[PDB]
Amino acid sequence: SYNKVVLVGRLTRDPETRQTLDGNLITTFTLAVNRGGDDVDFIRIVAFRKLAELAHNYLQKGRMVLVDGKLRINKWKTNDGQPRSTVEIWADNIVFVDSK
Amino acid sequence: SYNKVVLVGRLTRDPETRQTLDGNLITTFTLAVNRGGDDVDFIRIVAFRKLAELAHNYLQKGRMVLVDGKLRINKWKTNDGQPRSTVEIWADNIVFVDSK
Amino acid sequence: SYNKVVLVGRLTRDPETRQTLDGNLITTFTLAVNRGGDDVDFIRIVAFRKLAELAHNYLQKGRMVLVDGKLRINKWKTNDGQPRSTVEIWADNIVFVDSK
Amino acid sequence: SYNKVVLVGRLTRDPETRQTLDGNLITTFTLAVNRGGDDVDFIRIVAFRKLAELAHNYLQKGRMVLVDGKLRINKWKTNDGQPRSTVEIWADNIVFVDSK
Repeated sequence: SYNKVVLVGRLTRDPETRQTLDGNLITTFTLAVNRGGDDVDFIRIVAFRKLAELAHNYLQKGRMVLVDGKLRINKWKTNDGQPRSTVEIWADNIVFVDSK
Repeated sequence: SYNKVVLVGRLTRDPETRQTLDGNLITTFTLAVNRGGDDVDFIRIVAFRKLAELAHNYLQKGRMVLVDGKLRINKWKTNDGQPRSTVEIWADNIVFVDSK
Repeated sequence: SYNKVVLVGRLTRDPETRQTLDGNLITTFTLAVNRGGDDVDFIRIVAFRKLAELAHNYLQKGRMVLVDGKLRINKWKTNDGQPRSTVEIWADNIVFVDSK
Repeated sequence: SYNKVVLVGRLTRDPETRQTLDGNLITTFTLAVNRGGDDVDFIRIVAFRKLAELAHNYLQKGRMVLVDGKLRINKWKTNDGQPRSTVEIWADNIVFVDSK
């Protein structure tokens, strides 16, 4: 199989960084990706290990950035059995495209 | 902004083709994309116009195929207000990789 | 087959736009793409029709830009028969990533 | 900067594997990538370390394969000063798309 996603958009918020209790670092943030048009997809990005550290250190709300990684579909069933699932890019790389 | 997805996986089912009542053709199907490992993401693909016709004509359950397109997050609120959303690739191209 | 290239780098020069004598517009320019490190690949980009008009109108030396397109290997033999060939990306899209 | 290439085509020959005298493994091979049409680009692929071992072990002339990596422009001047350069994809991944 093969799975590759490339995105350029703006962070909607500061990245949120936590250490899940196994001792690994996770950073998430959300990219506003216009369809250009007024329509927008807001896509959750997830960074791990060193790439999480980087995102924490250098990304802020409003920053334009390139992310490549893989599409991951996070599935779960409710108590009642109704299916819910979340979409995430697991970042392989984060590239700055402006200066600040 | 920029939005590009490349996938290779197998159709889990025959593609479903309907003409939404505006007179446009839509074909959907679902790609099993392993993470290779036993874990798998099942990703809905959506084709439109000529690419819908192609998918209808030449794709069948189990076929390996490459799709490129764009990640689209289909959002909606329930009667009760609880947020639900669906993930879809709007295909730009479909490429055969085997013979059959 | 499948052929897709994504690049982000800076124009080394203003784009050069000519109408080849068949009545089609061609714009070329060269992207400095670091390997980041001090090493750099300088890659010729070629735009056609409306995308040539765009490149002409909005790109200038030093501008950061994203290009996707296809790798094309332009081959030729000299008078003496020695093989020469050139590499080019035929752009499908050009995306601004900064403001100016 | 950012540099990503995705290709699907057939090997024109068996891969050639040598250990350059520094103790690293290099495998090369050439992908026939149609433009589909009768026109074709033949693109040199270069694999290193474990990915070189893989290419050696599992790729053969005529095999369909997906490669992602980065465009590298290998430059050199002749004794006489005339510029020559070669194009290569440095593979990040090699993915089988058929069974054999």
